[PDB]
Amino acid sequence: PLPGSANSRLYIPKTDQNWVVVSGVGPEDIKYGPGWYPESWTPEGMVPAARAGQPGNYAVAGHRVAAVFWDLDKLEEGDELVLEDAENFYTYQVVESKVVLPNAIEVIAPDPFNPESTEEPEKAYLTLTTAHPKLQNSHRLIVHAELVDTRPKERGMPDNIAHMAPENEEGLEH
Amino acid sequence: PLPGSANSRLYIPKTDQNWVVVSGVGPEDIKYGPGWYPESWTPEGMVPAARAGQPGNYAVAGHRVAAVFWDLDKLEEGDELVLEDAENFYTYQVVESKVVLPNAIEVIAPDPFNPESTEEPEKAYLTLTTAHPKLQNSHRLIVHAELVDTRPKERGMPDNIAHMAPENEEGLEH
Ligand code: NA
Ligand code: NA
Ligand code: NA
Repeated sequence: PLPGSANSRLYIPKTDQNWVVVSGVGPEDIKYGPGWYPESWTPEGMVPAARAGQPGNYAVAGHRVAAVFWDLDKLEEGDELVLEDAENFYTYQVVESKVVLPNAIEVIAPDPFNPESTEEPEKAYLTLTTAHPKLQNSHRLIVHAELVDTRPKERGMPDNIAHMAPENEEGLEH
Repeated sequence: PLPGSANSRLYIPKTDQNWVVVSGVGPEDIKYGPGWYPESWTPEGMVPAARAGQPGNYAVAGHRVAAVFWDLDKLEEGDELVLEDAENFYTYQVVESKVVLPNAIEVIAPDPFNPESTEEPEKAYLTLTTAHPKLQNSHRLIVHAELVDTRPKERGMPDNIAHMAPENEEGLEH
């Protein structure tokens, strides 16, 4: 189909939250909820970002507001984040939460732990970004997580997100 | 800022319509209005698509419904489309309207009149895509338009879209 792109869903057990993640991080894109950065940063230029569950860095921006990323500071090392595509649930575990300046575009590099890399990535990360401190725009709060499990959707939802029901049965795909 | 991406606005005098164009063409992206295809097709793989007003093919999908692209079939050769970014109004003129099968991904090539090209694009195109016929999903109606004017926003809006007011004063940028 034309178009034939897919969206994803993000689930956070710790804060009991979930969203459909749209494509893009412009102001209209993330007005109402989180959005995926379509390109990753490298020193040689922007490159296509990892799709959900895939090697590289799937990065998501959301506003620091009640219905979105206000409570991102509650995440700690070890906490799970689940990303869903059309085929799988991908469970990532938080490996770092930190504060950076707003120009720290390196945090969306394919390997945020090696942003100067000129190699194709091997590990799959998830990064969440939002304004910080609360009610300020001076910094960004960054959560990085690493993939620990890939579950085919045929096996049903992970127990700890199975109560997070959608409003409709429309797919993440056309 | 992180994020620092921009959205665009699309205006169509003929049908007296305008929208904020989001990034991406997934189902969630275009649920409520038109979205920009982030990548253009080439025989060697997907590449980054033209940004608004720029050489290549800025392509937009929208559903064939009342508040979006139902009336795309009313556009005729010569009709104007205006795309707005943070700096300019870009006026394009329709050069072709055609019907294709949904797998005709060549219509989002950087040069849709030379889709097999391996060269960088020279001309700036705008392409609109929607399902066709009305109340069917079997085909796609494609409108291609070519850039004819670049107006800096300091000069205000083109006369024929100056009545198309927004609901708020939020920028297309963060
Ligand atoms: Na969202
Ligand atoms: Na969007
Ligand atoms: Na839209």
